[PDB]
Amino acid sequence: GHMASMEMEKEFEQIDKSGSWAAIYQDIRHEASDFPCRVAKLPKNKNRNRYRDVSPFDHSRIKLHQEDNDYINASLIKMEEAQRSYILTQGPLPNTCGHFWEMVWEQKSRGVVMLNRVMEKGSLKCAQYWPQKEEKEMIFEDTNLKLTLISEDIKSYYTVRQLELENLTTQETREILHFHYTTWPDFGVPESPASFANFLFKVRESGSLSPEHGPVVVHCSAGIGRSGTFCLADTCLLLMDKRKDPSSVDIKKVLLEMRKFRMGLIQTADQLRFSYLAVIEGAKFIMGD
Ligand SMILES: [Cl-]
Ligand SMILES: [Cl-]
Ligand SMILES: [Cl-]
Ligand SMILES: [Cl-]
Ligand SMILES: [Cl-]
Ligand SMILES: [Cl-]
Ligand SMILES: [Cl-]
Repeated sequence: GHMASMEMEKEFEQIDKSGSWAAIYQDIRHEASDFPCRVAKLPKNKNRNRYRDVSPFDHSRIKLHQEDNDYINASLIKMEEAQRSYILTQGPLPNTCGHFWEMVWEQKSRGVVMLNRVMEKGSLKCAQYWPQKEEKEMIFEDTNLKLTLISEDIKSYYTVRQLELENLTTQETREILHFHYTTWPDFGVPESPASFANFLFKVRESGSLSPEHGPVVVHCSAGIGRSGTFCLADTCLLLMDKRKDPSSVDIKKVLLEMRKFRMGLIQTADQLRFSYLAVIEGAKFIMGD
């Protein structure tokens, strides 16, 4: 509400004017939790990790319902006070797309949030894990899942797709919404915080963040930088509406809470700054400003 917005904008101005983003961001890095990632580092899981230096903590990792190997590079971020949960995961690999959709099915997720393009900077950031044409569905034979593109709505800053995910073992089918933010720049942060806040509102409006469903699945390439920005802004905005007096929300403390559940969330000072901007813009929109 009004008081939380005022204090947020105030704290932003003070950091910005004093050139403090890099120092604040270094502090967060220094203070952040360290927990073991023993399962991620097992030799049999080397081909399930996109990056050697980005791993889920054992305590918060998502387990596939698999006797063979339950490992996927994905973490449950559980925000107690805000009453929101998110699964943050790396962009699927060629050999982990079946695992990805198994996780979506097992966790009962309604939405998938993608914040990168399959190719960026001339390199593959993520496998093509969803079908691009209605008439060419995908079958994941290892996990017995079928995935059909039903429709897509292409907007200037993002695309929304309706997907149909079918468990071939049981023939149950589910509608999954794919919220694809397609315009994050190859370097730096988006020029429009408002486009990103608007994107977050479209995800919220679909019910994908709601407790009736399993946690939304959020990914970029490593699942920590852009993905961290998305969930940090969402949680901060919720808290700004939930809290009484003082109504103020401390973004650094919220980010440190989130980093208890996955390492490295928010990978640059510029992403920290962008996070504040998206929250500020989002709150103005909510208040009808
Ligand atoms: Cl092993
Ligand atoms: Cl919280
Ligand atoms: Cl893409
Ligand atoms: Cl950046
Ligand atoms: Cl990325
Ligand atoms: Cl706080
Ligand atoms: Cl870091």
